[PDB]
Amino acid sequence: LEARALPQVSAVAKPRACSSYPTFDPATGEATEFIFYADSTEEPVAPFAGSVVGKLANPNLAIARIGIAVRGDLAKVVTKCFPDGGEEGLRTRTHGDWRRLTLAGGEDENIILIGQGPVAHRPLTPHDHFFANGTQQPGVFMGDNGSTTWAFSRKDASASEPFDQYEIRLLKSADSPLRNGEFRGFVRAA
Repeated sequence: LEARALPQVSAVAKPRACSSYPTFDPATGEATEFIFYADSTEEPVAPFAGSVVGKLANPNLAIARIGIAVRGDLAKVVTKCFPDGGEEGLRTRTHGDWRRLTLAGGEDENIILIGQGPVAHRPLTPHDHFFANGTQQPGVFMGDNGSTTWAFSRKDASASEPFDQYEIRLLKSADSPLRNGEFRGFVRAA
């Protein structure tokens, strides 16, 4: 289990709507609370390791960022799809409200921002996964621009953040450059 090679998949974008998520509620038009999970990681990651609110190195980018906890039983922040906004965007319950999730965009630090201001950026999009023979890999995988492969950077507990976590960013392509200590994986919503 020391190093599992990444499954070669093709990601097909689903509609940015609550009906693309496995907790779809036709009664309310939204999807009930779900978690972002690490998936198919190159190094072993504890199962059920889910969403956590991490701090930004640049505090002026947004409120915070979404990471993946190391411990599988650490407290998880919940995310919902809200039909609000004409379109349909994801929102995480943190800092006293449901706050929008966005992607910073770009190559080096395409991260999931929480509560970003009126700045240009990219939408966090759900995807289907298909293997080379057309068989579907089960799950809803997050990404953008044809890419659903994320880089995981372990950041151990500090005085400000008393928990271990993986800092995640979206890779441009499959062969996008990795930084020191980073391994690849997917982010599944369930």
